[PDB]
Amino acid sequence: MYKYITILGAAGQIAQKLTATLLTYTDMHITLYGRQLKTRIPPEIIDHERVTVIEGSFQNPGKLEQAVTNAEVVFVGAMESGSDMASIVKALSRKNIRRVIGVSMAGLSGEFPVALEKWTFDNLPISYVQGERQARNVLRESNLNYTILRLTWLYNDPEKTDYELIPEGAQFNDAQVSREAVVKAIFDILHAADETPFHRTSIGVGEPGTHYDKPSFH
Ligand SMILES: [Cl-]
Ligand SMILES: [Cl-]
Repeated sequence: MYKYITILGAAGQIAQKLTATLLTYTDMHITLYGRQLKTRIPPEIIDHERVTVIEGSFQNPGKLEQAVTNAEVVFVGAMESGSDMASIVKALSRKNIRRVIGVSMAGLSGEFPVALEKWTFDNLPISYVQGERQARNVLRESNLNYTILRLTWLYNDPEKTDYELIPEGAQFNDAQVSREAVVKAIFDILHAADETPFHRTSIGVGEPGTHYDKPSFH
């Protein structure tokens, strides 16, 4: 259980859905961090009592440190850059913050079966994959109590909330997962009384029964 969460990369879709779910179903105090949030995030997610908004980029150490000051857990919505990741890890270090949950992409460790892997890496810019790899590596090299969530291909559907967790090293066969399902997974991890399964682990999140060669048109 946590009370104070800081969400980095707060304008991202999963980050916004997470914020809404935390406001509706918990008593958590939420600090949102990012560039021009008051204009990129809707009024129904921002004007609320338990939301504190701090504007800034990952290259503003002062603003970033303010945002994570007294956080009990930090959610990193986008792990796209080694540089951004190092800045985050440093800020957490300086403020004695230990617990972090971050979102990465499935596939980096060659865990997708052949066809899904080839389709995936032909439908992503190389620079994007490279940056995700570097961010992942920086976080793994830290001493943080991290949980990396390796997400397969995302889509939106409020009626799809089912997910399964795929341990590191296991073949990851699910070609898709809804953002709503990922948010449920994050919610459930935030409510885990025993954190051991999530302690410095990298866990795949997928929609059960989507063993396809590519994500569906859904
Ligand atoms: Cl953002
Ligand atoms: Cl997203």
